[PDB]
Amino acid sequence: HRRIHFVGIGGAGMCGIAEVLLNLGYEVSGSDLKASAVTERLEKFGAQIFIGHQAENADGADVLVVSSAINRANPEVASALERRIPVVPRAEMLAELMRYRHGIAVAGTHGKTTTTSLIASVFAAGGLDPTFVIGGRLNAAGTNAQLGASRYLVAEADESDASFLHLQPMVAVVTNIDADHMATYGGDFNKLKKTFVEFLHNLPFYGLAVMCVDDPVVREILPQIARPTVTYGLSEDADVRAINIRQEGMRTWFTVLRPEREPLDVSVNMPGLHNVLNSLATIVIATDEGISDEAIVQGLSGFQG
Amino acid sequence: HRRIHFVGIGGAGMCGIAEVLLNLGYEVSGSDLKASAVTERLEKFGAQIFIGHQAENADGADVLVVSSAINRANPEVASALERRIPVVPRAEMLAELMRYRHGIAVAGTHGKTTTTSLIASVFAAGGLDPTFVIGGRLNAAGTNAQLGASRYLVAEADESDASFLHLQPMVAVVTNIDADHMATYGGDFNKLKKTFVEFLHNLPFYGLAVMCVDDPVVREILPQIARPTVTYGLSEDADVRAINIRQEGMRTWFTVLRPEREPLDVSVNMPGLHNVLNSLATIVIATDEGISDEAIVQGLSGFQG
Ligand SMILES: Cc1sc2nc(CSc3ncccc3C(=O)O)nc(N)c2c1C
Ligand SMILES: Cc1sc2nc(CSc3ncccc3C(=O)O)nc(N)c2c1C
Ligand SMILES: Cc1sc2nc(CSc3ncccc3C(=O)O)nc(N)c2c1C
Ligand SMILES: Cc1sc2nc(CSc3ncccc3C(=O)O)nc(N)c2c1C
Ligand SMILES: [Cl-]
Ligand SMILES: [Cl-]
Repeated sequence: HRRIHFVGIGGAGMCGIAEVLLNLGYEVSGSDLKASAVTERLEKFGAQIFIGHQAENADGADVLVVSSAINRANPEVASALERRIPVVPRAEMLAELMRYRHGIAVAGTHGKTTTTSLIASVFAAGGLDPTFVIGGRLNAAGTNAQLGASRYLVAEADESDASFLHLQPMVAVVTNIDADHMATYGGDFNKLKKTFVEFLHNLPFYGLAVMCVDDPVVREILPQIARPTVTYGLSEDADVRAINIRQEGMRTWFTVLRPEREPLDVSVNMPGLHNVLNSLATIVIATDEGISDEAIVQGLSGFQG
Repeated sequence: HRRIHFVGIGGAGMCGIAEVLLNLGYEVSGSDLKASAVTERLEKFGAQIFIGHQAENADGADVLVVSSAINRANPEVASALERRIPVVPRAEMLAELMRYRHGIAVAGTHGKTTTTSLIASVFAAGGLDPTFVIGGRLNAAGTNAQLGASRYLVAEADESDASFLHLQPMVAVVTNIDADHMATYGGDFNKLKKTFVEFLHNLPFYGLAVMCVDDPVVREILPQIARPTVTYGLSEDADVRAINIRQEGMRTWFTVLRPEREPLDVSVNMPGLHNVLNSLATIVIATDEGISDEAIVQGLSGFQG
């Protein structure tokens, strides 16, 4: 049994992580400069809150989590370093949460956010109230529970993030592989691709890689993935395809083909083939997890944007 | 629920992996060219054994495991590739086993084997009958159970192995970091060191890094490990130290100092300060796991070599 201490626990990227760790049964302390509604919610849920930073606050902690809005001069951080308490950046603790849950990592250079929201919206329609991560922030749409209560944790996987390769998902999506973040990889696009292969191999052999074969780069690395995979796209050779794409208003309709299933007519309130692809990835994941066709349709058509 | 198929299941590096997966509840099939006692033991334990390689054997498998003693021309492998069944090398399935167990990964360029044996010998003295991996082979000293029955899985972590960075231990040792395998890292010793840092960061924040600070390279990367660590060595600043090293026969005696513990007198039937260091790493791990001083002494003094 361990105690995590958050430096700046009221920060908006930190509060959610604290509430999940409370939900997992850890002792959670935290320091902030201003008491707020957030720090009182955390206290109502079991967290020990301190106001103002002073080295005593870090006493007893087995780990420190520090935002990027903290200085090494901060007394608690300095005390932790002197006592050899490990100090972990906000983003790494966030990625670790996936080890305690059925993690669905949504990777890809673009469309991570929309695909994560669509997944959460479908799972919610199937009664699963999943916790999901968008832009470093934990949410659970209309949850009446603590963050993390669901079995399911759906998260953006950013290839530019230091923790990209420390995610431990059960399921991983790759929407596409662009060159926006070659900088993170010494400016070499081929090293960027090798990183997506390494990421998909953090999947266990019972896991699932959901791959957009409409991206030539994804199709290129596909033979390297020694994990169960399901492909999607408009490509006639994808496992899960969209056909008869049509419009009635700002609502896109299409028909999804799935192996050993009857064609399903869906609609999403979003334009452009890239959001059809984001729907297809969601349909692939929701179908693997066993969610009904009715919840898939309701989840997709309800999402606003 | 999944079925794993082993190509060459009688192979000595493969049989142990098959028996662990049986113990974890998976369906396990396997093909070999000769029936042997090994293949009958696997069948007694639940495995479907086929003799001679033919594509039908791979039917129904959700994954294939293939040794290095197989050809891509092998019909089962070829059938799996055509049907898109993932094909996994023996060494990767072996590293995955650690995800199902309380994994203790023994890394370091030298002394992995002796330290793994010492750990297993101490845990056995404490009644834990651990499964352990030496040279790619699963053992459980005098077990009366299937491989994998123990909660504990103790394994060598070879920095030259492709799966080094896909181990998911609860505890990791690093005995030392030499330059024997720079070849694996493009011949750059500094890239070799960065790999040990990345490896230790596959530890969860509740895990433990057991680090030999008598190696200057280990001491160099220590400030980079944002995980709980315990250090060992003769260095006067190590957490767990050996002192009053003495001899009576081919048996080395010494006294172990531990934080907030009384000094413990141990002995090991092995010469040289490097096997004192291997004992210290074992004592660190056995002390973390809560094993009694009596089992530690009995485990260490009983080990032969
Ligand atoms: C700002 C935006 S929106 C957007 N949407 C797409 C969609 S690509 C695509 N769509 C559908 C089917 C196949 C493919 C493919 O060729 O793989 N691509 C982009 N590059 C962008 C950018 C730069
Ligand atoms: C197969 C597919 S789908 C797809 N969708 C996008 C979307 S890009 C984008 N979207 C939304 C907002 C901004 C941007 C941007 O570019 O700033 N990009 C791609 N490269 C692909 C590929 C290869
Ligand atoms: C064939 C062998 S046996 C052996 N044993 C040691 C031991 S090193 C050592 N021992 C004790 C305390 C500190 C240290 C240290 O200086 O970290 N080092 C080696 N290089 C070898 C080789 C090449
Ligand atoms: C702190 C320590 S302990 C230690 N122990 C060894 C052992 S090397 C070795 N052992 C056994 C058999 C062969 C060999 C070999 O070298 O072939 N090497 C080291 N570099 C260290 C360090 C830096
Ligand atoms: Cl640190
Ligand atoms: Cl493969």
